[PDB]
Amino acid sequence: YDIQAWKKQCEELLNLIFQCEDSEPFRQPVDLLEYPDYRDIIDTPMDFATVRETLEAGNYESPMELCKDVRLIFSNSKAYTPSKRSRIYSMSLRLSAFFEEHISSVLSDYKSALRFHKR
Ligand SMILES: CS(=O)(=O)NCCc1ccc(F)cc1
Repeated sequence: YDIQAWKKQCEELLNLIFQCEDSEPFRQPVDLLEYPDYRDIIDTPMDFATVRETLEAGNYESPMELCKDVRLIFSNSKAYTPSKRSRIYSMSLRLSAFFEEHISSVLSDYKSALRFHKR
């Protein structure tokens, strides 16, 4: 029932994501010099360095907010892809599965801790 435990759990999951080769296209903001269809199709860019810096700045109140930003990395990749078979999009699907598999307990524990706090 530790209401704060999610933050270090998210830091460690981000470390695992950065070690994963599938995170390479998503570690830093998309290069607008390399990708021109970018801001015309993506309204809210997101990447893992931005997520890590928001977390480290104390600018996430809950792991749900972090999850929303990580899910935006994946939905931006899906919206920008010219094909479901593209390399970057295929990497995003595997990385998303890995992320969802690991964030599930973080979210469950935090929501349970908050329910206990408010009992
Ligand atoms: C940091 S980068 O060197 O510009 N690589 C970005 C690859 C990418 C391009 C479009 C997307 F929707 C998602 C990822």
